[PDB]
Amino acid sequence: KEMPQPKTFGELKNLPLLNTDKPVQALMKIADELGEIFKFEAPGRVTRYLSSQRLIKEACDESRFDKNLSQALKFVRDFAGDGLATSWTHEKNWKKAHNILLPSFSQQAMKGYHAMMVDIAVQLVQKWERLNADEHIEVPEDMTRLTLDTIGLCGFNYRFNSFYRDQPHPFITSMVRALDEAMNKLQRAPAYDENKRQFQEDIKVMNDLVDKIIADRKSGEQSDDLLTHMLNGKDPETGEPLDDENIRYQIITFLIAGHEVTSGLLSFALYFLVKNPHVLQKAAEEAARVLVDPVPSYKQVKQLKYVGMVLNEALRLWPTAPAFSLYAKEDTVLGGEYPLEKGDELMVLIPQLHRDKTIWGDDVEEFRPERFENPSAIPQHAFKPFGNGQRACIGQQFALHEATLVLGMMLKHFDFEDHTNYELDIKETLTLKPEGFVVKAKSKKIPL
Amino acid sequence: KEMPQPKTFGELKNLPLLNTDKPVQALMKIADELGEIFKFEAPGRVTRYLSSQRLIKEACDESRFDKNLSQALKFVRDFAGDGLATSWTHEKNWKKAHNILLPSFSQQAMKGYHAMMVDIAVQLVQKWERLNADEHIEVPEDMTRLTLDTIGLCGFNYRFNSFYRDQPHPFITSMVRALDEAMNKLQRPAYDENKRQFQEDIKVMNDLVDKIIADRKSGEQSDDLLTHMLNGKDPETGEPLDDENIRYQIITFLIAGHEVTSGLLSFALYFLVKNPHVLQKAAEEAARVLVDPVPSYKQVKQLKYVGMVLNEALRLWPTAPAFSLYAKEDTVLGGEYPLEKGDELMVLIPQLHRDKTIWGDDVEEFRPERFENPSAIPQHAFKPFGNGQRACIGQQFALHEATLVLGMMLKHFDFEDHTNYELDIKETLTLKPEGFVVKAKSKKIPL
Ligand code: HEM
Ligand code: HEM
Ligand SMILES: *N[C@@H](Cc1ccccc1)C(=O)O
Ligand SMILES: *N[C@@H](Cc1ccccc1)C(=O)O
Ligand SMILES: *N[C@@H](Cc1ccccc1)C(=O)O
Ligand SMILES: *N[C@@H](Cc1ccccc1)C(=O)O
Repeated sequence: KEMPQPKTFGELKNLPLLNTDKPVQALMKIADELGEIFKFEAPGRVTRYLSSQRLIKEACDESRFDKNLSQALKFVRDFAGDGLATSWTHEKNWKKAHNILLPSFSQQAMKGYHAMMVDIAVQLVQKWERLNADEHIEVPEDMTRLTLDTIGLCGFNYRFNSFYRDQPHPFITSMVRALDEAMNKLQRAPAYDENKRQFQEDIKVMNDLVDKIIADRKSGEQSDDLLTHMLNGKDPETGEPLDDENIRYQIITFLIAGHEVTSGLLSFALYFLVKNPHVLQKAAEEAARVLVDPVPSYKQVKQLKYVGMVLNEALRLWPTAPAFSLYAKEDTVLGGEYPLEKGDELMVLIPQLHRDKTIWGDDVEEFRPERFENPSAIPQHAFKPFGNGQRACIGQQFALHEATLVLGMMLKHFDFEDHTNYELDIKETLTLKPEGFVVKAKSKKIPL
Repeated sequence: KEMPQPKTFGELKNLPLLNTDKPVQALMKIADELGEIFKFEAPGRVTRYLSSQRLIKEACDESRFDKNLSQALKFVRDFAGDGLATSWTHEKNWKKAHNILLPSFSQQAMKGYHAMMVDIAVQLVQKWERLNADEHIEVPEDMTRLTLDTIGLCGFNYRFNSFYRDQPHPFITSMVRALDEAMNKLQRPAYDENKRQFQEDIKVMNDLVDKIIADRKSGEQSDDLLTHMLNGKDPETGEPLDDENIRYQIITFLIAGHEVTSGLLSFALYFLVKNPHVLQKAAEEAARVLVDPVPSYKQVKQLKYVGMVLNEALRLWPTAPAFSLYAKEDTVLGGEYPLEKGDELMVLIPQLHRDKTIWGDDVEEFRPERFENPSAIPQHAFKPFGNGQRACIGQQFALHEATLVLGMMLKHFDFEDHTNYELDIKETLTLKPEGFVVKAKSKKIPL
């Protein structure tokens, strides 16, 4: 009944614990000492970090808990607005955009996005086959190039052409810097006057590009992208279409939730593959037996079951969206021993949930894709890499299909060597990525 | 591209080849002569028996192949009904019962069954320590007593009390006889008596099970499969299983439980006493882990090598020796065998597990160390529990029960193959080593 709490720092309480370049991993270490739940206190804020399936399965009860905007999401809201990810459930614009955007994110809608995904996937395979001998691949940098171009091509029919650059796009320079400042606000309290001047200067860069792209599209030209469905799609409930401001926030949202959070999955997947040669060969075998054409089809991607198992296990150990927030709708008791008042907040520490030994056994730290041989064997609310309930990831099928195609083509065309014996170092922005992860790719000389 | 086929018998085609008391072993011998695939033809039926991991990994593609009811499963359906094992994937009651029964068969649900499994496991250990000198154990008969009592106690809180009997329960008297008739119809006024007895055997099973369902509905609750089915509702449709289907699930769980699982223990003990080094390695682990008079659920999960012994025994002699599949659409198998929509396939599991390209040249050797790393095992090479969504739902149940009991057996007894048993596999719908007997000299470790 008495909830533990980590070390305090006087008037700042537990806030200095977040003053670190790896906060998610720090909360994971705190969870190992304190267990399934611990109270976290800051000046003006209190939250409870959940780590066990026993309690998270209760927090996922939508009749008792709703999505809360964490302090990180409130800072992203300053440029993501009332987009799908940074809006409240009770706000009119969430349910409106949710109803309009569900058909464009279905598994059957991935058939229309497949050709543009293959476009960017071919550019990645061609870059790696044009490398010289002893040259290495910067894995997270190249995965971000692919993911960002994929969502740009599939979402707005816009080509960032990341494979033609070493310096990033002027849009994401402002974006990644706005995400950095938003994360740096997490552990605060004239000195930061420059930060604020740069923050609004970075917000205007994102708004002007998207609003110009929206105004340019509105030629009347159609396409198979997210952009067309938002100009002509109407919410069945209210009958209304999204206004011009909201569509801008959705595009910014899809670009953030697109590029490196999805690429982190590919980077972690490739890392765990080259660290487990048995799994690598088994996944490479499936890529060769299934992808029999120079260009993979939509059906062939769906046949890569073991590649999806590899992607699901990489999401287990290192989910790139490492947590989400919930608040109590009413007075309730959590786990029969932790009474919660209305409005009290919860945190779902996803990497810890996926390390519940009572769910996955003693071998939680091993990269074993065979845990996902049969999805019905996994308990309820034990695997939550994409959120929960109606507030779950709407682009889950987008990210999984894109990652399955690219990983299958990567395993089909290249042998991969961990030439540096990479020591895992997880860089923490708002997401997780293996910093400095490099590999060598000996081509298999299979043409496209 | 041209598919081989064994010898034919005129208008009967290959059917007389099945007129034998060991058809699975006979089909295994045909695979050794004909290879990874051969056509099998009967009047009104044709199927293709797959034997290699190369082709079976394709047959396991659920987007291209679905579970088919083999001619044996069609005959079992006359009393197993639309239960989980004898229903088609498209029948509404399969997915309905599948959704309702998945949580009750989870690995976390084995914690609730553990105490009742230890109850029957202790009765087995006490019977064996109460034997007199020079008395031997009838291994498959005693393993069947344990597995039948386990599923009855864990599934319906009913005690068959098999260790208090010499003649089996009247329910399974009709059940084993109905399985005999169902298998003998496969290779068959002359049989008029069989049908009269067959309907008499079905009525005995239906009336008994329906009485237990009506008796439970006392209002009493429990941690058994029966309670999970009376109060559980399918999340998809919102509906609960009706009473006729619940009867079929209980009949299903009684068949698919005891004698398929008891074969695993009998084969496991056989392979243990034929390989004393493996026997000693597993007996050492049982002593190293089971430090309590009663094993806990946590301790069973730590019997890693015992599980390898159980997995290797399932490799050589899987007790559910095959399953059936049909092509959902026109497809090509292996790039050389074109199949039309609806064409049937057979997965000869004991042959699949003897693929030298997967397990090496020592396929016939009992090496439990093959399963040290499941990621080292190729895809769809080890299929003792079926495939995909139609896989064994009691997989958990059977492995935990067999690991607990086998661990207690190795901890409490030294085992001697006093007759130097010659393996003789009796074939009903499953496989078991007939006449396998051993001596168990107790270690005098109390409970
Ligand atoms: C590996 C890839 C991804 C992971 C692990 C992931 C994870 C998540 C998680 C955990 C949430 C819940 C956030 C919360 O509850 O506060 C979420 C929501 C969301 N994600 Fe993703 N995501 C991924 C890729 C994508 C992609 C490709 C898109 C493309 C548009 C996307 C767009 C969104 C949106 C719009 C939401 C908010 C949905 C709503 O609340 O209505 N994400 N994601
Ligand atoms: C050594 C023990 C066991 C083995 C080798 C085994 C094997 C199998 C196999 C191969 C199948 C697939 C049948 C097919 O595809 O046509 C299956 C299905 C099934 N088994 Fe088992 N089994 C065992 C124990 C059990 C136990 C203890 C139960 C307890 C209820 C059980 C219940 C079932 C059920 C209900 C199905 C049908 C599942 C479905 O299709 O939805 N089995 N089993
Ligand atoms: N996103 C999680 C973890 C986190 C804590 C502190 C800084 C960054 C990320 C949360 O907000 O609690
Ligand atoms: N990830 C958490 C971290 C945090 C906790 C408490 C105060 C500030 C930040 C979050 O999203 O807020
Ligand atoms: N269950 C297998 C093997 C078998 C063949 C003939 C009679 C009994 C069992 C199958 O049905 O093909
Ligand atoms: N076990 C098989 C045996 C069989 C195959 C082909 C024709 C007749 C019988 C089965 O259950 O069908």
